[PDB]
Amino acid sequence: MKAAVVEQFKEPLKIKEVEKPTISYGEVLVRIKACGVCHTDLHAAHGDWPVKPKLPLIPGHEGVGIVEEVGPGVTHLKVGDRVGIPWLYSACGHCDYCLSGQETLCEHQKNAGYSVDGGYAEYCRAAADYVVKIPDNLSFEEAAPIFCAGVTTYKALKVTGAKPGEWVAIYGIGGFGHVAVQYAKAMGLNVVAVDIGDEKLELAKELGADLVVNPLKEDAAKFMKEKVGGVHAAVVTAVSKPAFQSAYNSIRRGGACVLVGLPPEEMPIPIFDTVLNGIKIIGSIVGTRKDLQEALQFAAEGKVKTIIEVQPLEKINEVFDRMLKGQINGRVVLTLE
Amino acid sequence: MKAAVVEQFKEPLKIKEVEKPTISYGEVLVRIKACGVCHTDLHAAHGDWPVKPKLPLIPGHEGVGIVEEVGPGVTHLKVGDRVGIPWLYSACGHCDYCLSGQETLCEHQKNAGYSVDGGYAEYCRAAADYVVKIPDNLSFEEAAPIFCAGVTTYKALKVTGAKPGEWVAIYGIGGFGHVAVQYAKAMGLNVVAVDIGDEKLELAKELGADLVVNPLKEDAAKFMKEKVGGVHAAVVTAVSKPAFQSAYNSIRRGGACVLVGLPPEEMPIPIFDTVLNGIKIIGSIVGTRKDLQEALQFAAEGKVKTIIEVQPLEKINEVFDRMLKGQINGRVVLTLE
Amino acid sequence: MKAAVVEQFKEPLKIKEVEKPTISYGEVLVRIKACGVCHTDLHAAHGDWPVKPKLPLIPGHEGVGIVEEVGPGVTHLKVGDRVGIPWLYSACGHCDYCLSGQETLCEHQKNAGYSVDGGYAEYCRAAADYVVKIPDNLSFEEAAPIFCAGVTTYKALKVTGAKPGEWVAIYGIGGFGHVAVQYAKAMGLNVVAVDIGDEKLELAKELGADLVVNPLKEDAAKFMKEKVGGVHAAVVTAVSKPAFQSAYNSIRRGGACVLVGLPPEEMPIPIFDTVLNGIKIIGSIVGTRKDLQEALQFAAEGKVKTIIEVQPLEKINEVFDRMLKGQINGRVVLTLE
Amino acid sequence: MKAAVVEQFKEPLKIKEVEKPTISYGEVLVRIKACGVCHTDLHAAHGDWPVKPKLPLIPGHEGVGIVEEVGPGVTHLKVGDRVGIPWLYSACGHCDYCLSGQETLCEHQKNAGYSVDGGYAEYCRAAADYVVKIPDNLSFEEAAPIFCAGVTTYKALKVTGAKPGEWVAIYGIGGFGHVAVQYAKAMGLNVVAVDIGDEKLELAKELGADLVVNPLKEDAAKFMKEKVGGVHAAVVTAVSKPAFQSAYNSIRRGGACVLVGLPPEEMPIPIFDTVLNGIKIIGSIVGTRKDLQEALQFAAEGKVKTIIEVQPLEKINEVFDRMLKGQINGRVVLTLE
Ligand SMILES: [Zn+2]
Ligand SMILES: [Zn+2]
Ligand SMILES: [Zn+2]
Ligand SMILES: [Zn+2]
Ligand SMILES: [Zn+2]
Ligand SMILES: [Zn+2]
Ligand SMILES: [Zn+2]
Ligand SMILES: [Zn+2]
Repeated sequence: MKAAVVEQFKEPLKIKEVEKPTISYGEVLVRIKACGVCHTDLHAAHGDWPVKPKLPLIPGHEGVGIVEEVGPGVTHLKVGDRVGIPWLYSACGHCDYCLSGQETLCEHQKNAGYSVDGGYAEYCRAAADYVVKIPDNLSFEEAAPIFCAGVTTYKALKVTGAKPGEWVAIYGIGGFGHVAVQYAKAMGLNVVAVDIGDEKLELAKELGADLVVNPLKEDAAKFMKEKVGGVHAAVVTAVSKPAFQSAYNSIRRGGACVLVGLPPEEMPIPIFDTVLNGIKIIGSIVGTRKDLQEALQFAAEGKVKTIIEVQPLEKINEVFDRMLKGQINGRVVLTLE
Repeated sequence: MKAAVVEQFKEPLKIKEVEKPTISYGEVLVRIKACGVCHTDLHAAHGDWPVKPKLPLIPGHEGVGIVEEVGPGVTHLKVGDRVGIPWLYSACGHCDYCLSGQETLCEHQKNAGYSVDGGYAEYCRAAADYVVKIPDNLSFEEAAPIFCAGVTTYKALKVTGAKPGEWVAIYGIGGFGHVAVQYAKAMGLNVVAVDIGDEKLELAKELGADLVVNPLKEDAAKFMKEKVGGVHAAVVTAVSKPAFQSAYNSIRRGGACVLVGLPPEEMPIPIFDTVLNGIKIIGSIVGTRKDLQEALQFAAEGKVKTIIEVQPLEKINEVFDRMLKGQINGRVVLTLE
Repeated sequence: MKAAVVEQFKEPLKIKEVEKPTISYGEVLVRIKACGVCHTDLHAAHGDWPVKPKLPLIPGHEGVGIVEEVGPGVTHLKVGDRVGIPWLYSACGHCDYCLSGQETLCEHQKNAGYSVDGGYAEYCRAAADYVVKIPDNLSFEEAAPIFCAGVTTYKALKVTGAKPGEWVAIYGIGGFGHVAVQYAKAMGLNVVAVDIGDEKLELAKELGADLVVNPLKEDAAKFMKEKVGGVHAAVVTAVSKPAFQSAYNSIRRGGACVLVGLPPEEMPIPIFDTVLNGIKIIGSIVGTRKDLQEALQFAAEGKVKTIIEVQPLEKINEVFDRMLKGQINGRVVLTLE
Repeated sequence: MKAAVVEQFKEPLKIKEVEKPTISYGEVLVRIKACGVCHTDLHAAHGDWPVKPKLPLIPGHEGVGIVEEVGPGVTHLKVGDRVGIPWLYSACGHCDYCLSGQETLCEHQKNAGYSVDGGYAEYCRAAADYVVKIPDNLSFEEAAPIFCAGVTTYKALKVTGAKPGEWVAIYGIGGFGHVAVQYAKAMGLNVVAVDIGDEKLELAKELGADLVVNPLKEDAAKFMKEKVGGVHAAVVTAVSKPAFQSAYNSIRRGGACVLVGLPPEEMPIPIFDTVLNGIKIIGSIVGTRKDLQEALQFAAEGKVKTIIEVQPLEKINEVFDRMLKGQINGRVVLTLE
């Protein structure tokens, strides 16, 4: 089978033939139809995160395809089921986190396409209990990104705890923001899109966003004041010092600021105002199998559609390239068939 | 009527005769029997907060006493009712915050002994709807610190989400700290007291604290760890960057780190861990009229007692010196009879 | 001023001149532009409920209109503010219910057009803290059913716990039913409309409802099995024994069955299944001042429109006649100008 | 090995030597040290519940003992661990219920000592992922009842949603009731014990209960009114027509009635009053693995202790004799060593 191996950090990826994995108990082998690409893959190749991966490594925590074989004793999935292998490759199922509904946080979790081989290959071995069925009415192309940025974003929106009728501010109408907006709408919310790019605010608006501001150009929080009483919550999709300061100020008292990005730097946050106004700052990323079942169904119903550009496995290095100069419109799925 | 009065900032106050206030509609006239003192009264005195008070000012948002006359309109209180006047002097009662359970954040709120004359005097004019009744079984001197330290700490504990069985770390065993521990135990929780004085830790243990550490010499997070598996939550009662930092690291994944102090500067949270481990950082101060009633009732049942020292009004300045010098263990309550 | 007046029970009401009421401290005087009618106004008329009203009485708790004078004390309202007088005429605003978010349950509540004169007259005296403002963008005739049907149904939907994506069954597509469906949709929900008239089911479908059943020629519970896997919840808007048993059986395990009707008799629940499957049976009526504000805002944004028929005061008895005969489709709103 | 086999319904159980079971993948073999008996077991003998068991059957869903062998692939349990096999023998792990945290409700669940052999034998095959470790500081004797009576009751208490400070009424200080009281105390609550026998009301008070009342002698609901203000919730441990009516009436408006009984009959509830007071009626039984770990730990800390009478396997039929007569005080554990 063919794959895209990261042999050495920061080095271009090899598109070589590799040994096609074997499967023992409780596993499935999956023939990969597509696999979405996001910044996380790139950081895996560059090797520049506290915990770094084991080389060589096939990336892809957004791989989706067909269950080709089912190892001894797996019963809840049949050959030929349409299926996806999300970031949470496996978790213990036994610790407290797992028994709460926070398997996403399990200390002994293995991560797809980072600590084990993932979706940048023709085939992928997966943990049967931990793969998720893609519903019929939803294409492989479309589903792939629902596995990262869909759930990440959807779950974030559940986490804001904003309820139908209330207002969320989405910060950054890129690959997260652009799908956030649709989820927030499908979730009963009124949206404020916030972005430096006048064309992204245009997109967000076709996408359902109720109000746009461009935080240049004028004052974003003073506009959300202003206007809508200040938003109930904000989702930050490109967390940076000024992105956060904005979200923070625009949120009404008691509001939540949910941070979904993964930047290297430490913040800071005002303590006085946070205490005086009981502001909530919360990290969230990916989400539960159930979160994903739920996020996938919204897409399955037309309520959210991702802006994809298809590419083949071999153009991967060009796509990281591109990604690193920040020239990617939403998300890049890789075709394998 | 005599009062402690703030004439100029950073200047000794003047115990002196002033005008005994007149009452209008929905107001009551309270004869102060005792008033609590905390750092907040002092920051008023020094006038060093972003929104400074207007001089002259009688401080005290921890005053309790007897209702001497009802204003017209008020029908829910009678002459002789033992009552208190919280930091939350008044709220509009109509804004959205007021119709959630969030009067504490009302944009129109007035603050006792800050934006209006408070409890450092023989009498106080108060908004009837906003006074909280003291249970019969609890004395004036005991009740008074429950009006700030009690509610603030109790509320903080509720906001943590922590359920009977779970673990909290209380950071700093001072005025808030030592009452925080008692509320924690009364609420089903298991407690790790954390402080730099081994004396405070000894006091914590007396108050029910399950486990102590001091933090210089190890290392709280890792003790805590090691050990209870990391606490479900932390309440930080004196926020220095090192306290908040340890608080942050001791908290297990999914955990809530409730901030309760009001220091001037900003403190930096590491975005990457905050997102990855689903951390919550939350500000909280004081509480609802109902929060307070609940806070008060635990004390009535003898499940939390404050460490009070009683000084007469005339000694207020002497007490601010010992405050600046950091010498007050527990809480000082002013007497007025 | 003129009014429809209940002089003796079960007798036709007399349209006649009466005293235009005078206002004291904290009240306002509203000039009624329109007032909704519901079964509850008729149960007052017939005096057949456990706690009967004192005669003579002006019914109507869906009265909306212009504020014509502000009582002394009231500061949050001005003359010409378009306002409504909900069933919750007033509460003590001090008890525990009132300081949760449960004013709806206050032991001292007074009810509009039941314990005190209400909306069936040119003027009405109301408790200022308790009138709810009507959005600018919404007319009197539309607003008025939102003051009973809207909140009761919207709240009811919230109380079910059902989150965006999940399924509810709205049982009975009448005055409540047809507004329930619209709220349900605006709230992110998927809706199974259930009624005996195939006509109502067509109406439901126009209103946004995803699936209908009759039951009553199919099995409804089994339809819902089947289908959607059983609904997360049911709001039962006309509680007859059969509707309840059907509702109860259609709900999936863990489910909530929210009751909203007020029939005289008792309905039996199967203790053994209720425990085994963790079912919840919950009563809900009307809602908070804040509940209504939210209910009202959905209508302002055009997401729920009530089907109204307008009649002048003089035609009231003709409308109670059509009410008993069960002929009123949707809601009737009385005009007074 | 020897077991207590239900060969024919209602017929006395045969203590007979039977085939020691074998274990495959994902399973464990357990040597039973003890096994609690309760009403459920008896209803498996008598065969008188909607879904009846397959015969022969070895009852016991409170069996606790030692992991004698681990089947291929299990990794969390190790040979020699102390362990228990609760009512929920197994569930699918993949349906919605399972992924909410409602495995208790899974349509595909097997039940121990009912739909498969459980604890009334010397040995018991079990689903590795579904057994729970008994904490070290807790005897097999003490733990056995925590596996059914403990959780059912602990969980019930979480479900009431009552919080530290509030009041719950435990109805029936028998087998469940007597441990409920301790749990509610441990959970921060204030308890009202309600029982016909002064016997039990004395026991309850030793066990921590704040107030008692015999529904003889006098009005239970009016006493609770009265007094405490009406309880926030009631757990009903012996559901009967008049028990339930009492709990119902004593609950304050907004309160919850958690039913924990398994009586054969239907049971009227008032609809009018339920709606008007937003009352909640909720079935609950057993609970999650995590619910059970938590319930076990309270006992481990000496916060709840079960009143046990030990008996060997042979007197099992003597125990059902007394039980059907209702002369058992607390719970009967069977010894197997
Ligand atoms: Zn990704
Ligand atoms: Zn785990
Ligand atoms: Zn204070
Ligand atoms: Zn306000
Ligand atoms: Zn009505
Ligand atoms: Zn009240
Ligand atoms: Zn049992
Ligand atoms: Zn299941």
